[PDB]
This record gives sequence, structure tokens and C-alpha cells, in this order.
Amino acid sequence: ALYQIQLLKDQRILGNLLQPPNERPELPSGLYVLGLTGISGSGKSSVAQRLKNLGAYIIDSDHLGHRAYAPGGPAYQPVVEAFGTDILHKDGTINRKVLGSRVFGNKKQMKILTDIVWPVIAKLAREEMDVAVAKGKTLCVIDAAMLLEAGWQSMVHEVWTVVIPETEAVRRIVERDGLSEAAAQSRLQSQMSGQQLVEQSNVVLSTLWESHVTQSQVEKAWNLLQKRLP
Ligand SMILES: CC(=O)SCCNC(=O)CCNC(=O)[C@H](O)C(C)(C)COP(=O)(O)OP(=O)(O)OC[C@H]1O[C@@H](n2cnc3c(N)ncnc32)[C@H](O)[C@@H]1OP(=O)(O)O
Repeated sequence: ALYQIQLLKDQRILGNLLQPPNERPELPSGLYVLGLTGISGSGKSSVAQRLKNLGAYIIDSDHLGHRAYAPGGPAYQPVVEAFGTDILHKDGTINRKVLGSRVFGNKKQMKILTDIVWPVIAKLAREEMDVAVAKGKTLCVIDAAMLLEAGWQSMVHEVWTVVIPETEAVRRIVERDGLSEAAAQSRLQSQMSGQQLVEQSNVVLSTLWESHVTQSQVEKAWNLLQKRLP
């Protein structure tokens, strides 16, 4: 039988367990948790969807964030206090285009925001996992761009990172988001490098190759995971 495997060098086999999982006494007893992260342009949402198709319960942190500071949500009042009512649409919802203009590319302002929002999202993620476990789910994935920067590896058994070369990342960002190349590198500089992410990962994946190769990696990763679940 002839086949190909995917590797990262400076060897790490993509899909394999690279270092031991974390012990997590505080998580619900029936539940295994993956933290899924990657650099912008990594295509990690494609990977999250493939894990969803295999049966994982996905918690999308970006969405939880938007709900956290929806009117009625725990972060609404603090975010509006911290940034002012000029960030609000006419209907009183946060205008994320205006908020983004305040914080993107701006280290101090983004920190005012994430100091408020990240703890709120982490709490909402913990709540969602509890509900999922009550409804019989046994494997949860917290999909988060800034997982390691937020310290959220404390909430997961395994960190899974989706990586691609920085040149392809910048290309995907510039093209798909209509960013200037400087805005794209600004985005990338404002987060951990692929190598930093890899070093702190239990499993590494890549969307560098065509879609069928990504699927194969994810299936291989999923199968190995299943055999090491408690
Ligand atoms: C720990 C976590 O990962 S929590 C989930 C991420 N959320 C946060 O960090 C909270 C702060 N960010 C926000 O509130 C919003 O991103 C806003 C208001 C700044 C912008 O909102 P929107 O314009 O709707 O952008 P959206 O939320 O879709 O994010 C756009 C991109 O910026 C990224 N991004 C979001 N927050 C951050 C951050 N703190 N630092 C760097 N990049 C970020 C997103 O992951 C997304 O990347 P993608 O296009 O590769 O998926």
C-alpha cells in the first residue's frame, strides 16, 4: 500500500500526538476537551467543520464573543463603558466595524477589550461544556484564535494547532479579507508565530495541501485520538 504523510521540520508528523495530554481535574468527568487554534489564514474553521462532521461538539469562541457583548450579555455594559456609546449602532448593538477600528493594530486598546471579554468567553465556554455533557456529549473542541495568548490551555486536555507557511497566510488574509499586506502582517505580528503555536501543541495539522489531504490528516488525527481517549 502506497501513501503519503505530512511533516513539519526546522521531525513532527501531522496528526500524531507530539507531547502528553494535560490532566484536567476541574473539567466534567465524562468529557475530553481539545483546544483548536492556529494563525490567521490557517483555515482552522475548515478543520473545525471536519471535526464537527466526525461528531465533535464545537464551541466557536468568536461567536461566543459576539454574544458576550450583545445587549443582555455579560460583557455589554463593561465594553460600552470602556469604549463609549460611539461604538453602538442605532439599535444599541455594538458596531463591530467601529470597535474593530479602535482595537485592530492597537495593542493597548485591544488589551482593554480582551481584559474584559476573554474571561467572559472562558466562563461561557465552561458553561456550554457543562450543558453538552448533560446532553450526552463526550468530546468538545474550543475553537479559539488566541487560545494560548488567553491562557486557555488550562481548560483543555490537548492543544491542536492548524499551521501554514506565513507567505500563504498573508496571501489568504490579503485576498480573502481585502486587507492591505501591511494590515495582514500587522494581524500576524499581533499573535503567536506558527512555531510558537507548534511548540506548545499536542497535535499539529495543516491546510497547506488540497482539501482531500486535509481530510486525510484530520481523519488520521481523529482515529489516533479515539484510541487514546479514557
Ligand atoms: C481567546 C479567543 O480567541 S476569544 C475569540 C476571539 N475574540 C476576541 O479576542 C475578542 C476581541 N475581538 C472582538 O471582539 C472582535 O474580533 C472585534 C470586535 C475586534 C472585531 O469583530 P469582527 O469585525 O466581527 O471580526 P471577527 O470577530 O469576525 O474577527 C475577525 C478576525 O480577527 C480575529 N481576532 C479576533 N480577536 C482577535 C484578537 N484579540 N487579536 C487578534 N486577532 C483577533 C478573528 O479570529 C478573526 O480571524 P479570521 O478572520 O481568521 O477568523
